[PDB]
Amino acid sequence: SIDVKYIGVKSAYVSYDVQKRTIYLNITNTLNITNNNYYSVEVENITAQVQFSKTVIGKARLNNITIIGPLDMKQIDYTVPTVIAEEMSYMYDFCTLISIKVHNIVLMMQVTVTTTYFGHSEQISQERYQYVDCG
Amino acid sequence: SIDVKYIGVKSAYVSYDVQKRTIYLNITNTLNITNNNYYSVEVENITAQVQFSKTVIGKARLNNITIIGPLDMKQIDYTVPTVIAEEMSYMYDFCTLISIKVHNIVLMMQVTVTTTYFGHSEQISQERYQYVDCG
Amino acid sequence: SIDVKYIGVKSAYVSYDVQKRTIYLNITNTLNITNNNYYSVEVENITAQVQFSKTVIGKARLNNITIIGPLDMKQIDYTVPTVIAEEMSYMYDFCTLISIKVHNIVLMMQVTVTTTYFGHSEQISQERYQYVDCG
Ligand SMILES: *[C@@H]1O[C@H](CO)[C@@H](O)[C@H](O)[C@H]1NC(C)=O
Ligand SMILES: *[C@@H]1O[C@H](CO)[C@@H](O)[C@H](O)[C@H]1NC(C)=O
Ligand SMILES: *[C@@H]1O[C@H](CO)[C@@H](O)[C@H](O)[C@H]1NC(C)=O
Ligand SMILES: *[C@@H]1O[C@H](CO)[C@@H](O)[C@H](O)[C@H]1NC(C)=O
Ligand SMILES: *[C@@H]1O[C@H](CO)[C@@H](O)[C@H](O)[C@H]1NC(C)=O
Ligand SMILES: *[C@@H]1O[C@H](CO)[C@@H](O)[C@H](O)[C@H]1NC(C)=O
Ligand SMILES: *[C@@H]1O[C@H](CO)[C@@H](O)[C@H](O)[C@H]1NC(C)=O
Ligand SMILES: *[C@@H]1O[C@H](CO)[C@@H](O)[C@H](O)[C@H]1NC(C)=O
Ligand SMILES: *[C@@H]1O[C@H](CO)[C@@H](O)[C@H](O)[C@H]1NC(C)=O
Ligand SMILES: *[C@@H]1O[C@H](CO)[C@@H](O)[C@H](O)[C@H]1NC(C)=O
Ligand SMILES: *[C@@H]1O[C@H](CO)[C@@H](O)[C@H](O)[C@H]1NC(C)=O
Ligand SMILES: *[C@@H]1O[C@H](CO)[C@@H](O)[C@H](O)[C@H]1NC(C)=O
Repeated sequence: SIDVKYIGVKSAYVSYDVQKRTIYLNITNTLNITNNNYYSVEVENITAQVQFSKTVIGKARLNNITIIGPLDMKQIDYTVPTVIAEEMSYMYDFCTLISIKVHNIVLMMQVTVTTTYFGHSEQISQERYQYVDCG
Repeated sequence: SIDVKYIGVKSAYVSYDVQKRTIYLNITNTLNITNNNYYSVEVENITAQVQFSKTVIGKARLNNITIIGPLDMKQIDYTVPTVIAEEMSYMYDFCTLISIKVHNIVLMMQVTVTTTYFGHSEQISQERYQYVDCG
Repeated sequence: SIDVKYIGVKSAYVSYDVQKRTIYLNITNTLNITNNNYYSVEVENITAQVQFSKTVIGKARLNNITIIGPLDMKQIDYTVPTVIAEEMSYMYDFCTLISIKVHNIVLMMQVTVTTTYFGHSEQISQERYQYVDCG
């Protein structure tokens, strides 16, 4: 990437910005902008690009062959008892959460067993997280 | 990518912005913008691009062959008892959540066993997360 | 991509913006914009692009062959008892949620066993998440 911007409130290339309780009297503004941009990005100049996978087996014996790729999740056990007993009680549960395996952004890319690749790979991830707001 | 922008409220290339309780008297504004843009992106100049998968087997014996790709989830057990007993009680559950395996954004890309690829791969992910807001 | 924008409220290329309780008197505005744009994107200049899958088997014996692609979910067990007993109680459940495996955006792309690919791959994902708002 080239220009990545994080701004919380206001992005302004030109801002004549005035707030309340201002007296804005006798202003003469003269403004000139000359903006010229060159973007020349991701230029590839190749005479030849060659890729292959060659596998050759001859007079061979294969047994007990196991191949397992990434992200192998096995024998997962979640046990979350919640045993709440009461005896003439006043329960006041205002802002309470019970979260198990909560995901916001999951990006899986180029997850294989055998891979051949030429080129550009780019991830851009922007957000404002706010899990709990309780008043 | 080239220009990625995060702004919370306001994006303005030109902003003559005025808030309340302003007296806006005697303003003479003269403004000129000359904006010129070149975008030249993802240019590929290739005389030849070659890709293959060749597999050759000769007079070979194969047995007990197992191939498993990525993302193999096996033997998953979620157990969430919620045993709530009462005895003349006043329960006040205002803003309570029970969330199990909640997903917002999941992007699966190029998830295989054998892959051959030439080119550009780009992910852009923008959001404003806010899980719980309770007053 | 080239220009990706996140703005919470207002995008304005030119904004003469006025809020309440303004007295807007004696304003002379003269404004000129000259905007010129070149977009030249995803240009491919190839004399030859070759792709194949060749598989050759000769006088070979194959047995116990198993191939499993990605995203293999097996033996999944969710058990969520909710046993709520009462004895002369006052239950006040205002804003409560029970969510199991809730998904918002799931994009599956290029998920195979064997793949050959040339080109451009792009994902763009924009949103405003807000799960729970209770007053
Ligand atoms: C604002 O400008 C005008 C013109 O030049 C002038 O007559 C006036 O007196 C100015 N305002 C004040 C408060 O002096
Ligand atoms: C911009 O505008 C002002 C206004 O008078 C002028 O003096 C200046 O020469 C201009 N510049 C260009 C580059 O156009
Ligand atoms: C890309 O490469 C080719 C061959 O090498 C060349 O003729 C061409 O001018 C190049 N392009 C740029 C923008 O440099
Ligand atoms: C490996 O081979 C033996 C016999 O040759 C077999 O009993 C065993 O199950 C094989 N392994 C797996 C993981 O299957
Ligand atoms: C605003 O401008 C006019 C014209 O120049 C001028 O007569 C007037 O007095 C100005 N306003 C004030 C409050 O001076
Ligand atoms: C922009 O406009 C102003 C207004 O008078 C002028 O003076 C200036 O020469 C202009 N510039 C261009 C580049 O057009
Ligand atoms: C792309 O490459 C070809 C051959 O190398 C060349 O003739 C052409 O001018 C190139 N294009 C650019 C924009 O550089
Ligand atoms: C491997 O081979 C043996 C016998 O040769 C068989 O009993 C076993 O089940 C095989 N493995 C699997 C995982 O099936
Ligand atoms: C607004 O402009 C006119 C014309 O120039 C002028 O006569 C008037 O006095 C101005 N307003 C004020 C409040 O001065
Ligand atoms: C824009 O308009 C203003 C208004 O007078 C003028 O002075 C300027 O020369 C113009 N510029 C162009 C590039 O047309
Ligand atoms: C694309 O490539 C061809 C052959 O290399 C060339 O003749 C043509 O001018 C190129 N196009 C651009 C826009 O560069
Ligand atoms: C593998 O082969 C054996 C006998 O050769 C068979 O009993 C077994 O079921 C095979 N494996 C699978 C997974 O079927």
